[PDB]
Amino acid sequence: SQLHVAIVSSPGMGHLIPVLVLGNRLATHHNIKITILAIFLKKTTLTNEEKTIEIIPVPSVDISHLINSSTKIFTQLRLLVREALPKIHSTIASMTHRPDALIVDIFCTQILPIAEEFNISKYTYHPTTAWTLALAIYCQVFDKEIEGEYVELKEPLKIPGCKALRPDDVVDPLLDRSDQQYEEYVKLGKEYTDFDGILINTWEDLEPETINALRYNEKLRLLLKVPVFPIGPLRRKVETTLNDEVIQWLDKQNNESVLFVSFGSGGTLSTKQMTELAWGLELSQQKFVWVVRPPSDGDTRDMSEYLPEGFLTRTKDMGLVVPMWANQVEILSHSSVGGFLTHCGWNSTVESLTNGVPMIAWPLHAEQKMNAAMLTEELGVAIRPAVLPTKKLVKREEIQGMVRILMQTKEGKRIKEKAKKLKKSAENALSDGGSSYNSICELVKDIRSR
Repeated sequence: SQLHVAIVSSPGMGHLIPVLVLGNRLATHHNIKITILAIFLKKTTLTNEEKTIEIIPVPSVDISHLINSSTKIFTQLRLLVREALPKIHSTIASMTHRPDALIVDIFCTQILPIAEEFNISKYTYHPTTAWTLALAIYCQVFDKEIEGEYVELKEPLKIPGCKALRPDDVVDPLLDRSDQQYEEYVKLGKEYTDFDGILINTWEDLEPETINALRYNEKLRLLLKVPVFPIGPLRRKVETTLNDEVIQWLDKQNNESVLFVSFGSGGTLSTKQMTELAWGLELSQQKFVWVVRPPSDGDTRDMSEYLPEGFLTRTKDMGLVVPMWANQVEILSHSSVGGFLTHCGWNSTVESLTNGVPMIAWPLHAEQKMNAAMLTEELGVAIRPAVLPTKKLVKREEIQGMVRILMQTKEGKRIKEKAKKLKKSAENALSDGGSSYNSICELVKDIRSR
C-alpha cells in the first residue's frame, strides 16, 4: 500500500517551491502520495494532479491587528502559522485519509499539538544548511552561556564539532536579543528536538563535518537525539520557455562569458549602492545580466528612473538589464553563464553549484551572512567584499576588482573549477546509490516503522 505523506508550506515562493521539489523527488522515486497544505515559469502540478501530487489551499488569517512596522519578518512568519492553528487542526480533521507522515516547513514547527493529536509521524524540513541548523539548535545553550548581544562578542561561537561563527556572520535573529524574533529562534531551536526526524537540504560531501557532528557529537546528541536526513541538493528543474529574451541574448554569448546578478525575491538595494553596482558593472568590462528591483532606502518605477543616467545607453552591448524577475534556474544552467553575484540565499546557492557556476557572495538577510562565510572560507567557490555589504557600501573600485577576478583571472578559474567539482559531488549524492538517495530511503524506512 502506497504511503500518504502530507507536507506543510510556510507562505511565499521561497518556501512553497522547495516543498514542491521535495514532494516530486519523493513521489517520483519511491511511490508516495503527496498532499500539500500551503499557507510561464512553474505551473505547479502541470500534470502532477493525478491523485499523485495535490495542493490544498489554507493561507487564511490576518495579523495586521497584532504586528507593527518594526516587527521583524521571522516573528511575523512565526505568527501567521499560529493565529489560527485551528484552521490546520480542522483541515487534518477533514482529511478523508490521514497521512502516515507529515513534513512541516521550518516556520511551521508550531504544529506539534496537531501532529500529536492525530498521532501522525511528524518531521521537520530545514531548507538551508546543516551548520545553520546546528546553530539554531545549540542557541538554546548560548542564550545562557553568553551574556550580552552576540554582535558584541569579541571571540567567535564554537558549536560542538563545527566551525567557529564570527560576530559578523551571525544569523539575523541574533543581531538583536531585545526583539521577539530572538526568542522565537531559541524556541525554534528547542522545537526541532521534538520531531521524529529532521530533513536538511544538503549532502555529505558538502557538510561532512557538520552532519557527523549533529549525528554523533556527544554534546549535540544530549540536545538532539533524533535522526538527520541529508537529502539535498534539492532544486527546481530547468523548465522550457521558447520565448525568453534573456535566453535569446545568452545564445549569442560565449561559454562562461556572462556574470549573472540577482539578489532573490527578498533582496532590495539602497539607491546609492545600486549606483555603485551599476558603475562597477560598467567599469569591469565584463558581460553581464542583471535582475534589478526598485531601490528601497527603507518604489514602482521604470528602469530609467532608478538607474544612473545614460547607463543603459552605454552598456547596451555589454549587459542585459532585467526588471523585477528573471527565470533563475534556466539562466544559471545556460552555457554562457560563468558567474553569479548572489545574496547567498540557499535556494539560489544550490541552483548555482548544481550548474557548476562560481559566485560572488553579497549576503543581505536571513542566514545569508553565515552561508557566505561557508562558501568563501571553507568551500572556496565564492568570493566576497572586504566588508559585508550590509554593514558598509561596496564602492565601484572593489566591485570592479571583484568582477575581473572571478571571470578572467587564473584565481577566478580555480574557483570555477571548484564549483564544477561540487556539481559532480551533487550529481553523485543524488544518483541511484548516492548518500542523499539512500538517506531518503532511510526516511522511507522510518515512516514505515511508524
